[PDB]
Amino acid sequence: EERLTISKRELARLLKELKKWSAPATVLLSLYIPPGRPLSDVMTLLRQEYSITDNIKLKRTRQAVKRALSAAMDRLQMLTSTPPNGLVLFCGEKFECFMFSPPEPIRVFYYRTDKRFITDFLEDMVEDNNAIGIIIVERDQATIGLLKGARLEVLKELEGFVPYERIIEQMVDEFFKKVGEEASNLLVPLAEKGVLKGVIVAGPGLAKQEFVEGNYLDYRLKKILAPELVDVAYQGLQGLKEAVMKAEKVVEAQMYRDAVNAMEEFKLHLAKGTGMIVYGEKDVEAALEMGAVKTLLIHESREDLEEWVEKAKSSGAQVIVVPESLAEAEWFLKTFGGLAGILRF
Repeated sequence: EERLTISKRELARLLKELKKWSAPATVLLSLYIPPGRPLSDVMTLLRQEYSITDNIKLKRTRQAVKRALSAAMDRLQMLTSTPPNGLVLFCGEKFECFMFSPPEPIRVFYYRTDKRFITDFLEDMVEDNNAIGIIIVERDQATIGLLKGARLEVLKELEGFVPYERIIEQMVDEFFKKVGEEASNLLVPLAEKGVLKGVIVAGPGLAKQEFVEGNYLDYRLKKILAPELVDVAYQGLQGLKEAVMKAEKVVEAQMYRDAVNAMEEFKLHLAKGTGMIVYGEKDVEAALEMGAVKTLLIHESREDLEEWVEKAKSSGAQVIVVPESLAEAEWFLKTFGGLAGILRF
């Protein structure tokens, strides 16, 4: 029935709580059913899986799976045919059987028992297609990173040995192929899912130009290379940040630059005893009340996060959510309880 369908807005809410689920043994059921797939087929498959469970030497575990399997069968015998976007079920133990139709049509049947729910397919359509890949390249060292909204992370770091120029050239060549392969394995699936919109290549000196001109980078990634190479001095998280801040022509990076610029502006006011900031709940409240706040900075680990968002909607304040991964995030949370405002007066 079409009544089972939920939006991307509800899917994500649910996702935050599905992601919470865990178990010692592989006893949490995940089940995705495409529209093309008759429920009688699924029913036979679950029934087979049910007989197979006797193979589980281990009382509690064996029981656990049977119970979840039965719950899913119960659920399916409530329906006549799969909804138009398919069905997904998660069941297990505190026992529950989540069942719904996703905003997006699923196409690949999937069944699994694990120590957690498999949310894979669902996160991909709850997910803004706004990811940027970043490759920092040096002759003998590299960093591969990923930016989504304000979240920046290191995916992989690599090193090579590189002490006439012939042997050394060949050595650098080998390292660039390793970097190229590593980057491609990490980024190409993202690009294929449509999630990856671009790739920044950065680094000190000439190596990044050499890297880009050669065959190292898969053509799917080459296609969406940001036009301009970015000069950056460092590797690791630090170099990734620098490349993102300096890639001013990439639009998908603005949300991150906004968060960083806001944090720096906030700190500059602090450092210069300017009085152009507010902190402490009572103060932030009163500042908001008279429309005195231009930007509200809120650490994402605050439980009252959304309340301050509402309050900032009206009060006419821009909200910057500070991710836990932001460099100053922990300092911000420790010294200001993860709540502060920059004032317009």
